[PDB]
Amino acid sequence: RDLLSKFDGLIAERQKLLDSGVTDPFAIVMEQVKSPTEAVIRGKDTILLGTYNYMGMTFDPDVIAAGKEALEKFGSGTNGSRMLNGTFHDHMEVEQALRDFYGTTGAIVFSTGYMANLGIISTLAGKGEYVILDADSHASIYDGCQQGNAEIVRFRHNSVEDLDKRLGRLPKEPAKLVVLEGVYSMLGDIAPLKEMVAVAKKHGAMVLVDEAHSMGFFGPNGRGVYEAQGLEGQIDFVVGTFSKSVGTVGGFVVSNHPKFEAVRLACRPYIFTASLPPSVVATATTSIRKLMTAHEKRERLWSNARALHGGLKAMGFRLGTETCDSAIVAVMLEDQEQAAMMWQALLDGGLYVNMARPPATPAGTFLLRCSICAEHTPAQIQTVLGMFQAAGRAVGVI
Amino acid sequence: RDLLSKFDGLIAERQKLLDSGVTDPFAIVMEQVKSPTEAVIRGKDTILLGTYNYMGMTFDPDVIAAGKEALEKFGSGTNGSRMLNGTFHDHMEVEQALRDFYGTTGAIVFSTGYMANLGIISTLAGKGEYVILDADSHASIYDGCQQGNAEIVRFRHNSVEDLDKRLGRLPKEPAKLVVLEGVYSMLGDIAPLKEMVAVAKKHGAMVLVDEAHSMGFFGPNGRGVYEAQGLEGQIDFVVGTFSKSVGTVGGFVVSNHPKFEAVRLACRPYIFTASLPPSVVATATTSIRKLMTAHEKRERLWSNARALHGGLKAMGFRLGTETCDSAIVAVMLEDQEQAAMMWQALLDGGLYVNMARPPATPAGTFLLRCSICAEHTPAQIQTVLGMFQAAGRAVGVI
Ligand SMILES: Cc1ncc(COP(=O)(O)O)c(CN[C@@H](CO)C(=O)O)c1O
Ligand SMILES: Cc1ncc(COP(=O)(O)O)c(CN[C@@H](CO)C(=O)O)c1O
Repeated sequence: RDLLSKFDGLIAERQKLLDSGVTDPFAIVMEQVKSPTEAVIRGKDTILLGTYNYMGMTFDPDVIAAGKEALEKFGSGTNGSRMLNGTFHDHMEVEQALRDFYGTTGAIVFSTGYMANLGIISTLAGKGEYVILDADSHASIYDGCQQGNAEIVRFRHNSVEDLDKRLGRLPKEPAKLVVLEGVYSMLGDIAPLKEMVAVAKKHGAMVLVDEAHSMGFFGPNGRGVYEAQGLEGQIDFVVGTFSKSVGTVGGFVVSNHPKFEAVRLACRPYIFTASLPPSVVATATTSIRKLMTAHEKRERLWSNARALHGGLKAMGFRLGTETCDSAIVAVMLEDQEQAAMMWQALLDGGLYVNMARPPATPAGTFLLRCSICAEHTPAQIQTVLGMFQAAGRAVGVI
Repeated sequence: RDLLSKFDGLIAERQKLLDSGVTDPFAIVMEQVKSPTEAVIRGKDTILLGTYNYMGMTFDPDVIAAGKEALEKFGSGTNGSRMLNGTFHDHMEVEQALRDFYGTTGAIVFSTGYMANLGIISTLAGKGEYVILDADSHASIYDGCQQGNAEIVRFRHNSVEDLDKRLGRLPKEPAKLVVLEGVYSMLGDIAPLKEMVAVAKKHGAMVLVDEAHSMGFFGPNGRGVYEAQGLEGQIDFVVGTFSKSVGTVGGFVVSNHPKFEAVRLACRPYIFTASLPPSVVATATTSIRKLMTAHEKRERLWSNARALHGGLKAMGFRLGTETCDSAIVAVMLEDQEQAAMMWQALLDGGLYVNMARPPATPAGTFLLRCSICAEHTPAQIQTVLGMFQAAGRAVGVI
């Protein structure tokens, strides 16, 4: 045995999945991507319904032009830390775009969303302090807790009551960070932020909200679930990513706290990595600024989401949410075999959705996840519904 | 007090540095970048000698063309995990380029170099296993140790003897990972890998070598210090980055271990982050493949390094290394004031080098770090030497 012997179980599990005759759902290659909604997968034209490209920004002509210009003018990379040689014109641009987007004085960009959560959580809360998080928080939030030296307190999934009880049992004096998400990505349901934030404040805690799955399409300014629920000016830190609505890679944290900039002085995942390529921060800047006034896209996205959610529910699918509360629609299935057969029938028929990842999914839960795009046409949505009807009936789900 | 009160000391320290009248060395903005060797900083044309762009690939015409084409054909981002919707044509291309570059069957690309170290170390070595690392290892290697649940064993900087003693005191049965770097980035000196690897193997340990600061210009195939020292076929895992010789963002690990691919099934920093934008992996692919035969660049780089190292030593500067052993030249100074005055005089005279970062530098050590580029001309190197002579004499360093 050696260091890789520990993976023998996972290897056997993947082979067991493949023994069923399905395409490996975790090795899909997009050979060509024609648009935000169309790709070629396994030599077949396929509608994309599992890409989390909520506002279709990845093919926006202004976004693409900004990226090409940045490559030409500034080259392919910075090769350095933001603290040394890695801050170019476009890095200053992208941080100001975020300040303008969120109405904050502070904005710190990280090289990935994962690293923003890893770094902000492990840097803000130290030894003798507390991080209080939802039991089903994103992996990056859990990894930030592991990276730090704080006391970690999980509360039962989606319970305002359990947050309140768990917070209330902690000592009063030490500083505390409550970490919440606006939209939770497994089922696409929304957090009761208004109520949870009131509880956090009662107990003197600071609040961090991850708005990765809401940017550009929740709240009057598209700032997130917290804005939609009336919490403008009440959230200490908002963490987000460039890899959803914005359409590239990178992470960020925004805040009005007067000492917020000091995070750059301490945060290891900010300091000890190369800054993003000029093209990446240029595309992000342009996308973020367009997202401030992308009203037609926002309306199309929600229209499409309501149509898909309403249609699948009407057909008899069991969904992760009773009402259409985000741009994620989760279809719940009875076993791994049913999920596999459904996913394959959809793929073979020309539709890509996500199969739940075993590392992300609790045992005994089986689903497919759909993500709506502002650039889906009403026609594509009806085509998708017809494909779900055909596959669902053929597999015996409905 | 709140969660940011812990930064009050760091804030005061930065202000103390600024009280000296220097430009903030940790807030430099590259307003324009004309080439790998020239920028506009504070409205002034400046020679770049602190960018770690060893092979000048960031402005290579093939590299830039590949990036622009990828933006046009595939859009600005993938918006998803490699395990789901994030594997495009160009991700498969970049992993094959690495296999060809290193002569390995295995290659896993991560969204940053930092995340490659974080993930590979925390995933390979589990509870009851050991990670044995040099005391002065890169922050990302230390952070990977923190992220995992292994026993961490540091050995005294640059000691084959201490590695041997520390390893020998551990129980024989548990699996062990020895982590080394080829070139250490603080002083630009080289590790005695041949001897350290023989020690690791005597004790039955697996070896990971970080070749971030050697790719493309050490060894017959440019694979790194390990190749230069005759260790081809003896290193279990090689970790690297795209942010130095390659010229963009991203991380990687390569290996011939038959179970290596299984890392994709387990590694949280691989799974739970968006894959790199098409343009980024296209630029990396093109750069990596060009680096396989970039002999003129490699010769220019080493010629320039020897000229700079030899010239600064000749003038009376105290350097971090007695002989020119890498493309990093560290100039050692007596105190923070001397380092500050030197750095400012160089900047005002039209040269950018790095001031040592306080988070990276041990107390009582003060240096400036120069990084050579294959695209520096002999003329620029002599200009740089003249600037060091003028600044060094004016400040009293020489
Ligand atoms: C030996 C070594 N290994 C790994 C990394 C991380 O690579 P990344 O910067 O591409 O994430 C670095 C980064 N080094 C630079 C950032 O690019 C730094 O300021 O620390 C490194 O020096
Ligand atoms: C709520 C939340 N917060 C943070 C992140 C990390 O952002 P990044 O993917 O841009 O690093 C994700 C990533 N989510 C995707 C990868 O992009 C995943 O497969 O998990 C997220 O869902």
